[PDB]
Amino acid sequence: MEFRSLGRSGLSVSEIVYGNLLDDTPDEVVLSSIRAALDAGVTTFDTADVYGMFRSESLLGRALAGTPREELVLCTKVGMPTGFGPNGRGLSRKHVMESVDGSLRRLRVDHIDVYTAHRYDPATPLEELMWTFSDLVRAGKILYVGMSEWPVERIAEAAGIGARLGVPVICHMPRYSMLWRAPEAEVIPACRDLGIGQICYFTLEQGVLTGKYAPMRRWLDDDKVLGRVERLRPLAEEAGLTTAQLALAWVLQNPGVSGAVIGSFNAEQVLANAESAGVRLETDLLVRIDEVLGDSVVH
Amino acid sequence: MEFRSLGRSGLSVSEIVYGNLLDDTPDEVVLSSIRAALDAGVTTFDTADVYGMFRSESLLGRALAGTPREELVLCTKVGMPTGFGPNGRGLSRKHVMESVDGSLRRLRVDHIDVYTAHRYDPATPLEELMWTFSDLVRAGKILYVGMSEWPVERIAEAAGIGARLGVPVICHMPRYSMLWRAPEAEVIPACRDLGIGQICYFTLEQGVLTGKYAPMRRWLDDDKVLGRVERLRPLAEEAGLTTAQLALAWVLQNPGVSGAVIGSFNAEQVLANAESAGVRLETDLLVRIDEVLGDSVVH
Amino acid sequence: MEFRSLGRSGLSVSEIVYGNLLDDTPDEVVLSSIRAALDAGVTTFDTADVYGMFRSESLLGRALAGTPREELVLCTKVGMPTGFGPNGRGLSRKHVMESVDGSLRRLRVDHIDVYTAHRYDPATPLEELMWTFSDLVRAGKILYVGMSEWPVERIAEAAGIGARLGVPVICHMPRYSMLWRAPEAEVIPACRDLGIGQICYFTLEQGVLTGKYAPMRRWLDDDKVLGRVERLRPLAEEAGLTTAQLALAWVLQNPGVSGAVIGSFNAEQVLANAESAGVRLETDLLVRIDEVLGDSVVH
Amino acid sequence: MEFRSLGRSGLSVSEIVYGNLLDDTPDEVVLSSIRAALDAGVTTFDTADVYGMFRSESLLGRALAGTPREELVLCTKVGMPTGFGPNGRGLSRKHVMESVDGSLRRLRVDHIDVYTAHRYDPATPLEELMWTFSDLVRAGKILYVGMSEWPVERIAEAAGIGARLGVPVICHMPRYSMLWRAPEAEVIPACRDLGIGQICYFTLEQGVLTGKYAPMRRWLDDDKVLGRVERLRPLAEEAGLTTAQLALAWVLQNPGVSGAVIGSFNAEQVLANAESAGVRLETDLLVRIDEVLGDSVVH
Ligand SMILES: NC(=O)c1ccc[n+]([C@@H]2O[C@H](COP(=O)([O-])OP(=O)(O)OC[C@H]3O[C@@H](n4cnc5c(N)ncnc54)[C@H](OP(=O)(O)O)[C@@H]3O)[C@@H](O)[C@H]2O)c1
Ligand SMILES: NC(=O)c1ccc[n+]([C@@H]2O[C@H](COP(=O)([O-])OP(=O)(O)OC[C@H]3O[C@@H](n4cnc5c(N)ncnc54)[C@H](OP(=O)(O)O)[C@@H]3O)[C@@H](O)[C@H]2O)c1
Ligand SMILES: NC(=O)c1ccc[n+]([C@@H]2O[C@H](COP(=O)([O-])OP(=O)(O)OC[C@H]3O[C@@H](n4cnc5c(N)ncnc54)[C@H](OP(=O)(O)O)[C@@H]3O)[C@@H](O)[C@H]2O)c1
Ligand SMILES: NC(=O)c1ccc[n+]([C@@H]2O[C@H](COP(=O)([O-])OP(=O)(O)OC[C@H]3O[C@@H](n4cnc5c(N)ncnc54)[C@H](OP(=O)(O)O)[C@@H]3O)[C@@H](O)[C@H]2O)c1
Repeated sequence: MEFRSLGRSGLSVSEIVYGNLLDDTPDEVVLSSIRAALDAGVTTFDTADVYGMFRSESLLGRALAGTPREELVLCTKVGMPTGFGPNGRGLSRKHVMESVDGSLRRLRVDHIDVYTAHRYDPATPLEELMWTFSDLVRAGKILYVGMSEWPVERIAEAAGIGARLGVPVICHMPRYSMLWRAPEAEVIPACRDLGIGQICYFTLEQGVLTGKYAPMRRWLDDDKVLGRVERLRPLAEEAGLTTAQLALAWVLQNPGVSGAVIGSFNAEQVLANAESAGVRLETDLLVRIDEVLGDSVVH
Repeated sequence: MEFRSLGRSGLSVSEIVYGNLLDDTPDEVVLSSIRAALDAGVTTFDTADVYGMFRSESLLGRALAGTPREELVLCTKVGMPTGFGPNGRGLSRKHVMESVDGSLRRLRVDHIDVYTAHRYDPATPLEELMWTFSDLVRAGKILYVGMSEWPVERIAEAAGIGARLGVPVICHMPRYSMLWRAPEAEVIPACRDLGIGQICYFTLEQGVLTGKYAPMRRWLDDDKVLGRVERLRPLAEEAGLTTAQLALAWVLQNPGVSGAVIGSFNAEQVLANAESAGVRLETDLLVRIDEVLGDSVVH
Repeated sequence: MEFRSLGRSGLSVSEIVYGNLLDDTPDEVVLSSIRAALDAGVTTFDTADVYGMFRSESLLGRALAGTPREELVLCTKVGMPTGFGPNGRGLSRKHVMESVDGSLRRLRVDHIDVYTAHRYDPATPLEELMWTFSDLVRAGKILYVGMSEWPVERIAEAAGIGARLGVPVICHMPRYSMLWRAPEAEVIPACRDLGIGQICYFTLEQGVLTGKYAPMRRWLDDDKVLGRVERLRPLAEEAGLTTAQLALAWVLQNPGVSGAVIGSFNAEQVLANAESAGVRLETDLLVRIDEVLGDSVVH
Repeated sequence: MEFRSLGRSGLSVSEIVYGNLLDDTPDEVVLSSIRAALDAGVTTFDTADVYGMFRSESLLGRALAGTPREELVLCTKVGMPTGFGPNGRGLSRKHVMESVDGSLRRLRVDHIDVYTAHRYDPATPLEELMWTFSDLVRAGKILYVGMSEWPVERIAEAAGIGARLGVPVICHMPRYSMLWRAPEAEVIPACRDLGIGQICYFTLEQGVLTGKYAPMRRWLDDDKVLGRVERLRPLAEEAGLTTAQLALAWVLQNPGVSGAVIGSFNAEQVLANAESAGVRLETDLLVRIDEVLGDSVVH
């Protein structure tokens, strides 16, 4: 496995991150997939309180039990509805304080490495949120703070308050892929200046960028993109890669990216996808990828 | 139930708040009244250490036992005499530190949502008080701070120190009703600028604004006000409301108000009064209320 | 009993403070003397780690066991040698951190009300000391900080750092009596500006100001002072006081004084001396005291 | 034993410090050597998490068990690899937070006196490191911070952040001896201005400065230096010292030095070497040492 700094911090994450979003997958298949990720040298695990409604955190806690704590980077989330009523969601001191001990118990740990504000909450002043994170860092319950689906101006505001209060703000989680490049415009450049690295989701666009679908619904209902993806296969085999490994390597060519999240409940896919870590793609190949995909790419 | 932001904060309170001030009401009637409040969708409960001398907090703790913590906003107080001698009252570091664990034990909770300085204490420097609140917020024993019966200049001073020390100052508890409008002059406008919402008491003026008394002693000894209140009954029925529901809706028309406190040991009154939540009153009706009440209104 | 503010703080102390410095006094006589102080309405108790080498703190803890915590102001000290070697004394983070839990255990309490730096330590930077006090205030182990036998410039420096770090600096303990008035020149005026009240020791000058000695060694070896003290007896009886009660009232006439410490292992003396609390002395009597004592007074 | 201030702090260290770096030395010989150090009046013990991989800390904890805590200054380290993967080393919040409880358990103590950043970590922002130390000082797990093998500009940066955050930065651990004087140029002068004292290692240059080797490999492969060391023997006996005692006294003549570390698993050497504490060397002898050693001295 290869490792990157998560923003300007002493924290190293694996370049491939395992995410266990949940649903009718048996527990036993979730557990053996996490085990496959460990066997592939994945250190860094992404989850959320809301995922399978607490089931995702509980299964990760069980699967990683026994792994020395220093070998794991545990990332989880707060912000999505996990209780009833208007205080059972969002980023208030109340919801965050009433969320963190549940996540620690289910993950079976003393501290969360990265704790991500899951969606910006316009009702919570960022002074309220960041002082709550300060209290949790002082208490040793979280080490580092992240954000997902935040306006760039709010990321900047949070990073500034964090620096003043000694709360490390080091992580942003965008949607990012060969097809979805919205974050290249403003998010990644801003994050890089602020000392924040990306941990990227939908990197395989839910299987569309594995080349598996011949002529999610957004691209599946388009035979043009599916045909253009099939034409990356020669480019991939040229580099001794699967289309999946090429799509994952492509994300990791961005120097603003710390890690690429993979989902999969197939042991063989996890091991194969993990081998994307460390792969340099030639300038020539990156120009030929943009040509093949053309106007199917979202900016 | 309808919900408002408590000042500029991520905290939502129910627009109707249940207060259990105590006395010879049997425990069983207190408990069934709190239960009626829960059944009406009341999330937000007001009490104090001093109320029935600890009995109010103990009965609320018992009645709310089993309710998921995230569904409740628990408000309690410190400042009134609860022990013997000059350190058994007021807002000193000593009295606050020696008060908070008693309130947590009696309420059966890890944290108080809103902890209200009950009456301004001229002997305690506000730097002493606010650093004590900072220590309790750091420790996770209180989330948010409120005040009751404070001069406006002291509210402003506390809000400023709070912002610097990361202590949310979000709540003020005035006397406010169709008849008592003293807080409209300075308190509510100042509080709104400072990001503080009102949780209002004596909203029914101890039953005078239910229309129940035909021709507390302040208005009961005046047949003029009692006659003028009886004349709100047609205005109320016009709107499909009881006089009680009209009085409660009237308070909630103020955008500086987060919640209106109801007291009642009658299940039917609690359920009926709770239905005031969310009711818009027409401009026409608000002009006709001021006409009927005329000079009985205190400004 | 009468009570004063301890400096600019919400803390009230009894005007008469019981000190239990120790030695061959049986435990049973120490315990019954503390009990006599409680019976006289004394709330405020002074001791030190070093006193009878931990025995003073242990006996006070035993005697006050069962008294509601809010009714007591416990004052103890750190700085004098209590262990072997150069880290077994002074005001270093190390010695203070290794001292406080011993004092809490022996006093049988969760927090010390007033914790006094016993003698200024030139080897400890005041930033080191005050940040250690900050950590103990945050932790809820001490409420308020005091000082004894400090240069005035160091009191000022400590008060400034305290205000910045949210550490209340409210108490100074000088030697002060009708005969010893050194603190009137600089200490009391400076302390009053800084919001610090005096808790005064040797107020009876070890029995010299009881009028008991007819014609400590400093004044005992002078028949002039002993004769002048005997001549305060008519002035005292004029005011319906013992010479002891007059000496204690005299200290309490200073508005910079919060409390006067009494030592005594005699129940009758404790009860009699406690009645000094609240006594106003006429301007006429204060001029006649200075005349009788004349040049025996130390300035 | 003689004692010095560790930088500008209230902490006193013994002028001779015992270091137990580990290997096939039986436990019983390590334990009896630490015991010999205690018998010689050594209070101050240096170790590291990494030393004999946790064995050094465990053996020190066992040997010092029963010694009153106030009589000991325990120094340990973090930064060297103690776990697998890139988060099992360095100075990140993660590695420091996951290291400190292990060191406390193995040393059998509530707090480490001096906790030394073992080698500067270019991947960890010093704001991240110093806020982690702040959290540990607030929590009472460490008292004072030190550094080893740091660039002088980073020492200065850390000392500045420490002063702002109330983290005492008082200790630097250089290689320093009669032969190795690199730290005289910049490190010691800078440290003295910043209020940091030296605790020095390789003071006997691994036995080369005992005079024991007649005509480590750096000097052992040079018969010139070994011959020049043998010629310090008359100078040493002139002063009633062994060559070992002269080498240790020489380091302690520097006023920027708080302590000199000795390693030895020989009880007789420990007791003899400890007697170097407090020895003044004449100006004449210090000029004759520089003459004998000449150009073998590294600046
Ligand atoms: N922060 C946020 O807002 C946020 C939101 C959503 C998700 N996330 C995180 O990001 C992750 C995204 O996971 P995702 O699965 O939705 O998106 P994805 O990683 O883009 O899609 C992975 C899917 O593609 C298919 N696939 C992968 N490798 C393959 C191979 N070698 N051969 C054939 N098929 C392959 C698999 O489905 P088949 O069963 O079809 O093979 C697999 O489940 C989540 O686990 C979660 O942790 C974060
Ligand atoms: N912060 C402060 O300084 C402060 C001070 C005081 C109180 N408070 C809080 O505010 C609350 C005020 O309670 P309160 O009862 O004194 O004042 P209130 O709410 O103005 O009066 C309520 C009373 O009016 C009567 N009533 C209500 N609805 C009725 C209906 N539909 N039909 C007939 N009668 C009805 C009931 O008494 P009957 O038995 O006559 O029906 C009831 O007890 C307290 O519980 C406390 O939590 C705060
Ligand atoms: N911060 C500091 O540096 C410091 C230093 C020293 C002490 N202190 C504190 O201050 C206190 C001073 O106590 P102290 O006893 O040394 O000084 P003191 O209070 O000036 O002397 C009291 C003594 O005078 C005698 N006495 C008192 N009332 C009497 C009466 N009505 N009739 C006859 N005799 C009477 C008693 O001794 P007989 O047995 O002769 O009657 C009694 O022990 C200590 O307990 C300690 O807590 C503080
Ligand atoms: N901060 C850092 O980076 C760092 C790095 C390394 C070490 N350190 C610390 O500093 C210490 C250095 O220890 P060290 O032993 O490597 O270096 P040292 O103290 O320069 O060497 C001591 C050695 O010299 C010999 N010796 C000492 N006194 C003697 C005498 N009177 N007669 C004969 N031989 C004598 C002994 O070995 P024989 O068996 O040959 O007699 C002894 O083991 C360590 O224990 C560690 O705690 C710190």
